[PDB]
Amino acid sequence: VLYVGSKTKEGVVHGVATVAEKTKEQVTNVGGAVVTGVTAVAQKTVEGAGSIAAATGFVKKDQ
Amino acid sequence: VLYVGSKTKEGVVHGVATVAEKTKEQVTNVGGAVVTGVTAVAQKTVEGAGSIAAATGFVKKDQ
Amino acid sequence: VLYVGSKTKEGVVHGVATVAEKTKEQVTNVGGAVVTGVTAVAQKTVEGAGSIAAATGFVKKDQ
Amino acid sequence: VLYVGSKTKEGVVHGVATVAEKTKEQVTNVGGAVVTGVTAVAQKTVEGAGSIAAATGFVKKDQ
Amino acid sequence: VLYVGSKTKEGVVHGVATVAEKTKEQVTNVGGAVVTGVTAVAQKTVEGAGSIAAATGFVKKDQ
Amino acid sequence: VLYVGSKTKEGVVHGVATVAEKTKEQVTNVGGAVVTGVTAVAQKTVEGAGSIAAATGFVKKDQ
Repeated sequence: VLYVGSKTKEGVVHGVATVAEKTKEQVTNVGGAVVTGVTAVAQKTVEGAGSIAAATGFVKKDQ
Repeated sequence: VLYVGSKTKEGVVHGVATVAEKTKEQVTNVGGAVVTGVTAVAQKTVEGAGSIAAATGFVKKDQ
Repeated sequence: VLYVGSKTKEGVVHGVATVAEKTKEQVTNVGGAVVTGVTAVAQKTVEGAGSIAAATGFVKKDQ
Repeated sequence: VLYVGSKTKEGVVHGVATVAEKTKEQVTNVGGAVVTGVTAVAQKTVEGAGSIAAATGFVKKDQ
Repeated sequence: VLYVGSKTKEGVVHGVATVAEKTKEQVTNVGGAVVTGVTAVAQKTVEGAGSIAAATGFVKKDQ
Repeated sequence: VLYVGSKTKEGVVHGVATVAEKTKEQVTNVGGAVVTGVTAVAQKTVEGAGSIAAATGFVKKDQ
């Protein structure tokens, strides 16, 4: 039994329980961004930019 | 039993339980972006940009 | 039983329980960004910028 | 809209979510009783004895 | 809108979320009773004895 | 809008979240009773004896 580098975990989610009782729920958007209700999300990025719940109003790049 | 680098987990989700009782639910959008209700999502990117729940109003790139 | 560098955990979430009873819930957005309700999120980035719940009104880059 | 006695609920179960990851599971019985794993069970009894998960080793009634 | 006695709830379960990760699980019984793992159970009894998870070694009634 | 006696709740359970990570779990019984792991249980009894998780070694009634 030797185990060279192993049994690793990167960007891992487990054993999650969730209840969400909500009577009324409204989202009103006029331009821009809305992100609501992200749960149990796992991600691994290599040589790149990672974003899970990112909201931006607007990205202007003129010249 | 030797186990060179193995038994790895990257971007993994397991064992998730979820209840969502909601009476009324509205989403109103006039331009822009809305992202609601992302659950149990796993992703692995190599040499690229990762995004799970990303919202942007608008991307303008003039010249 | 030797265990060279192993049994590691990076960006890991487990054993989470959550209840959210909410009668009324409103989100009103006029430009900009709103991020509400991120739970049980794990991420690992290599050679890149990480962001979990990032909100920006607007990104202007002129020239 | 009058609603004489109505909209009642008696012995009711709803909105249940469950995960059960189990590698090995053994049950060994030599006489007696074993009850394992009762979930999401509803019952209504009138003029009688109710029992959901009842175990008895043995019922002797001599004379 | 009058609502004589109504909208009642008796013996009710709702909005339940549950995770159970278990590697090994053994139950050994030699006479008697074992009850393991009762979840989300609702019952209503009228004019009778109610029991949800009842275990008895043995019931002897001589004469 | 009058609401004679209504909107009642008797023996009610809701909005429950639960995680149970357990590696090894043993139960050994030699006569008697064992009750393990009762969760989210609701009951209403009328004109009778109520018991949720009751364990008795043995009930002898001689004469």
